[PDB]
Amino acid sequence: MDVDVSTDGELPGAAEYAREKIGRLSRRAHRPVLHARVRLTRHGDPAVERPVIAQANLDVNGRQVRAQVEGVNAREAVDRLEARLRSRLERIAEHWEARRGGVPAEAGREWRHESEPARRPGYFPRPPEERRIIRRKSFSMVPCTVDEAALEMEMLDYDFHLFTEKGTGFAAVLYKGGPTGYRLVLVIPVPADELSPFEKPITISTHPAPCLTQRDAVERLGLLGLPFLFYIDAAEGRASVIYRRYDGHYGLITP
RNA sequence: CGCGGGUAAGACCGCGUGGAGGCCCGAACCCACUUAGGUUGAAGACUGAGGGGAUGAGCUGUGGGUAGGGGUGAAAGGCCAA
RNA sequence: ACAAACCAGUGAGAAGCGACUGUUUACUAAAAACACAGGUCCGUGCGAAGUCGCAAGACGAUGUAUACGGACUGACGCCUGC
RNA sequence: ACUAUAACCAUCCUAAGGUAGCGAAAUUCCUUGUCGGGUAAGUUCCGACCUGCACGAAUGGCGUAACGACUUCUCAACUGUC
RNA sequence: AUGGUUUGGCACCUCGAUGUCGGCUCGUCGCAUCCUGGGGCUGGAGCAGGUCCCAAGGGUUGGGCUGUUCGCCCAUUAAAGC
RNA sequence: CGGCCAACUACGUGCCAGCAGCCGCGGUAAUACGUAGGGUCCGAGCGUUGUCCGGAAUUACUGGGCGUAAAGAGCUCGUA
RNA sequence: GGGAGACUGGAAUUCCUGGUGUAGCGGUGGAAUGCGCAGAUAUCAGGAGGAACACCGGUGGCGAAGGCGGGUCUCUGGGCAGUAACUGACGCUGAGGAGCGAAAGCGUGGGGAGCGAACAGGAUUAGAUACCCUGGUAGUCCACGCCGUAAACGGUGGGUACUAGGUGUGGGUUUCCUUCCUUGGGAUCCGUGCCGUAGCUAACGCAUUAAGUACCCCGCCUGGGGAGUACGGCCGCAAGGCUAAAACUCAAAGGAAUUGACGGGGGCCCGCACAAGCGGCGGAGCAUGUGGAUUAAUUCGAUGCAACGCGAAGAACCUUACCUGGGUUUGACAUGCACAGGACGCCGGCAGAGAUGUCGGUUCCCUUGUGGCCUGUGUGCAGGUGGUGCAUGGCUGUCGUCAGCUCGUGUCGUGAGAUGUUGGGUUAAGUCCCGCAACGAGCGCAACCCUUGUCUCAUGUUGCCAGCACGUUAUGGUGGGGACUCGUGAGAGACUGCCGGGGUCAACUCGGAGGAAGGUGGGGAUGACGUCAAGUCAUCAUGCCCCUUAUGUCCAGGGCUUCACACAUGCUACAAUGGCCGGUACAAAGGGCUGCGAUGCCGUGAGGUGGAGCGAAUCCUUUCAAAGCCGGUCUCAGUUCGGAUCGGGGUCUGCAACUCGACCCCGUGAAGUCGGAGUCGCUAGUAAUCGCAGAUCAGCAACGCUGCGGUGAAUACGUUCCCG
RNA sequence: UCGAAGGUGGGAUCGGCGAUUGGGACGAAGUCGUAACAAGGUAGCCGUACCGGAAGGUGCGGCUGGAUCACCUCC
Repeated sequence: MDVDVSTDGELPGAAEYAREKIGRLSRRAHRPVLHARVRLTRHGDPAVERPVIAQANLDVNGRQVRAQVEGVNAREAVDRLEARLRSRLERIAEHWEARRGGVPAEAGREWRHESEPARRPGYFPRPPEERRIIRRKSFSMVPCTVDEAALEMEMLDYDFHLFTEKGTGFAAVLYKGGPTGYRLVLVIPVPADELSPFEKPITISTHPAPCLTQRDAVERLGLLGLPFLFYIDAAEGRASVIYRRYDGHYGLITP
């Protein structure tokens, strides 16, 4: 490390002492230092109790660390400047050991500015305690085609819709298939040829709607995280679509 | 163990009965620490003064067992007929 | 001169070693050496492990892991690091 | 920040580099180490320093009441040891 | 240049045996003299020394520490000889 | 003779010499240092030191307190 | 869930055994030690063992306190309510004393799944005896005993009586709604919380569960350290516990609350702050400034933003304040008190580097009292870029053109202080609206000013020329003309003015029409209270101190330009989006009298001669430019790039270009191949790039500064990170 | 007989010195670190135990005299 000292007036021996005292702080800086300068001045007025003024500037990897002290002589000023610079460099570290106690920790305990925001679902929580099923629509079970079902979707502003298919005579549910288009799920999977003709670009889910109970359906919805579950009820034997409502209850659509 | 004091009861504290201990002093008995004598000796390991243990891991009597590259050894290369 | 003869503890302070009573080179060494009560580790599930025996057989033990054998250390106190 | 040492740092090597405790000691050659006590005079003794040639934790480390025909130093009495 | 009083060198001397240091007791000899005795010069004023010649008749202490010889110390003494 | 605490200016000096009961004054322009004027309090006296009481309700009987300033025993039973 | 004892239940962790089964598992902010490939992790079945008891489960219950919940049984303590049968003050407190007393720790004997001091490695770090990771001994567990400490806290000793209430919740008795289901409600006793009177307190706060009003008893305190320490004593196996000083030292240590400041606290916002981009710096040569070194001197000031092409808008001499040397002293220059005068003053010669000295010619007008000049003699005095910007004024920077900073009266608090200035919304804004113990006001914001973008009226010279004539190439050049520009006077025009929609029908906001311009149109001038003892005693002034035969003053020469290095700001480049040559088209602004200076002529070219015309809308700076466009050539090379350095020859200014000017000509032809860590500027006529002009100026170090125009981009998803 | 003084002996108690050695107070500027105060960058403190050049670290139990928890849609 190389230091330049720009003294002023009569300060014999201050330059060497300041150089050798400040150059020892290179190991303290955790990043390479560049062009570290020091300046010594003396107050002309004898009325000042601490006439000597010392200033130091270091460029630690682009970060400017500067300090300034007053003293009665060159030696005291240089020593105080060294202590001040050491404290500043300690507060500057920014390496992991010095930035590990401020990084957000745990999952829910403690909150910080950069702590990860809580993931909130669209629905009101309404935990399993008194969740209940307080919405049961049975809008339409008149047979429809894919295009007619899509239009019945669109003006209802509902992502999924349960109807009964024209060609099959079976219950089916359409939903937005994402970027792939739309997706159709039937109680028993059938190919497109048996399905009534359509013009919208859709795809058919190959899996069949399984048979399961109400509590099992709620458990599957909870452990599978889908926006809804389409299934054949075990007791009823017919189609059913459960979705988490906008109040936290489950919306069971039945024929 | 008993009596008394003490306490709610004790703990505990005094006074007695008791006779424990590889306990103390010290004869027989068993050892052998010091010194002097002896050193062609009274004696092929003793004597005179002192000395240690002396109810025990004690001493001793009679009978018996372990045998040589083996015995036995509170361990010294000790003893196993000077 | 009155424990008149014989008989019959010298005492105190400190340090080292070994806790202590004991044992040891019969015949130049009795000690700080051996042993000891206590501690730890290892082996042994039962004619055990170990030992004496070519084998039978025997001790271990007429015992059974709170028992037996081997090794080191040596009361007791504070400990026993890598 | 006088001088001194070095709380501290760097480096090589190892499996690890001796912690507690003690130290001119039954270990220390230099050595009759240096200081204090004891004596008129103390190479022995006691207390301390640590520079441990070459202490050190069950080949145990440091202490310890009681005990010792063990070793060393001092005192009082006592005496033909003188 | 002397000496064989110091450590040495050789190994002629003894392994069918010549005690190895100090201390005690008892000596004898040399002088390269510590005191006493006789002188010289003094950088000897006297005192007292310094130093050097002659001189071996006599004398040349008791203790502390250490096994000590050696050595240091304590009191003396005419001196505390080699 | 800065404020407590009556009584201010000039010169000399400059973190020195020094002052001081406390707070605190000496850093070329000090009403706090030294000297001069001026002033004030006392006056055959004036100040300093030493000791006791008061102010000190600062051992609180008159006349104090204990949540956070010092202060409720860790909690009960019970002898005088 | 008060305590003790005994028996016993399930989930889960660990380990073992046996199947299926592969190549990873585990761990972190990221990894590595570690485990596994000899079969791990995962999954199933079985077995062994230890500890703790999910849900119930809470500011809910019990207990004197510590503390106490898997289930069942046995033994046992306390409390509450009602009846009031019973005894009849037997009550309260309690020095010492005894007992209980979390966790950790100690002793003996067991047990040991998980966790885990100590201890190992792994990781982070400049260093990690730590935080994080992999293992892991005591211990945590049981039995019998020790110790006797805790933030053992409600930091609040025990008993009693009284002093507004409101509302949760636990337990028990009873009256009335009455279904009598129902926290129905009421009354009452005993607990346990929250809010709030009076009252108390320094305040925070307590407030029927007192920290209120009083009575009885006990414990404890007398400033902070030294110190709950030493000595002595008691207890303890030990760790240690209890009782418990002094010397010395400090002038404070403390409790509550207020205003700031700060935070690796939170929330809401801004800014080329970041993000997306474009061009750079840091690498090379040169110009400039600074540090350091050097020197006789390298004059002085300026040290992050906010010093470092700054004071310096012009250092050869002068400047100049520094050095060497030479002179000078009422002085280089002012003004007053005096004595003598007619000269001061000039002009030539000589000596000197010059200052200066000397020589030669010239000599006052008033008016009699003297005045103007200087001489010397003097005497007051001048003169200091000598010190102190921590004594100052004035001037300036900066936070920051950010939106904030205060005051009057009122109100609250003992007081510092608080409200207003906070809250919701909105804005570029403390801008505004709605609320509000506040009502108003001031400096700040905005507006009023300049420029710029459109139009109207006025306006024609030196400015335009559209329609008419003359023109000679040479063109508004010339007569003429207001028509279009332009020049400069007045005015209009943007005001959410209008419409539609959000909006508390409020501020304000989104879109649309119109217009040249739409929402402070674009850019300026303007910088609140103050901060940083910021800068300036060197623009100037100035209190105090200092020099005064000198730190004043005159002159010559030199220095400020020195250079083994370091930092900063810029310029030129490293080339083909280019170099060179030829042709050719478009600006704005500004300057000019002892200055701009043309035509012509002479030089290759700086330049020389010469002087037309101009105090300038006229003449000159050329009619003005360069990038640009067209044509030719070069062909990816240290080159036809780059220009440094050096040799020679000249011009101009200046008394004088050696130290130390610029430019011109010939030759010479270095580094340099797009530049590490890091870092800067910029949101549109902007960055980038090209040229022109001005100040200072005899000449220039100008590549610097201040302006003018030419050509003219990319990107902005959005505030997580950096700075303010 | 009692009896002052004196002699002998073992203890008590109060002080002084003491080689070496422990801690305390203060000292602008020395060396090594960042422990605490803003969540002080690992919340702090109390009792206890172990470890470490040093502040300190960790284990068990306890206390708040510890900071923050945006947004939060149903109603």
